[PDB]
Amino acid sequence: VSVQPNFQQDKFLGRWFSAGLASNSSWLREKKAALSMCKSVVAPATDGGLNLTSTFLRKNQCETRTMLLQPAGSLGSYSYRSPHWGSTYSVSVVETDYDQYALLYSQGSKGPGEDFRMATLYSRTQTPRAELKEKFTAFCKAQGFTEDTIVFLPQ
Ligand SMILES: CCCCC[C@H](O)/C=C/[C@H]1[C@H]2CO[C@H](C2)[C@@H]1C/C=C/CCCC(=O)O
Ligand SMILES: CCCCC[C@H](O)/C=C/[C@H]1[C@H]2CO[C@H](C2)[C@@H]1C/C=C\CCCC(=O)O
Repeated sequence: VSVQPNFQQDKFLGRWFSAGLASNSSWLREKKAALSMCKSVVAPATDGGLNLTSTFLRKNQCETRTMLLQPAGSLGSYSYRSPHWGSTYSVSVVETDYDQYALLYSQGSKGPGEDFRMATLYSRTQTPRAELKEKFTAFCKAQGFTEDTIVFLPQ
């Protein structure tokens, strides 16, 4: 449940790349071969939290999705409501140096997705260095993910 100490939301803004993940979703343990690195743009929201705008390629086009991360009452901690999945999730920035990487941890808080748990690696570049990949693997292990649940996302 750790949140980056002295979190500076303004320094967390801008362009990130979703470079790895690990989850307890059976769906991932199966459908990981199909997942690709996505760009995610982080900007402040009207409520003092964050809008996360992610893009991915389908056929000839780059689709855009936005997720509102509402502040959850300590800096670096957020909540996300998924109407499609009838669930709310806690999202925490556990660790970040702002300029190279962030380690995020998301967990179900309300609704049928309550059980859900996911670690995410954000990278400022599309090529995370080996030391960062090692950091993420170690982070995921600390969170209870086995090796075959950890996925590094190809560019
Ligand atoms: C960086 C973390 C955010 C990534 C989310 C990303 O924008 C969406 C990825 C989609 C497409 C690529 O793999 C599949 C298709 C994935 C399906 C995700 C659907 C989310 C629906 C629930 C919701 O988020 O409210
Ligand atoms: C067999 C039905 C479950 C589908 C499996 C699916 O890949 C899992 C999706 C998870 C993750 C994405 O949004 C959350 C986290 C979802 C929660 C899991 C099941 C939702 C069940 C919906 C319901 O029962 O009302």
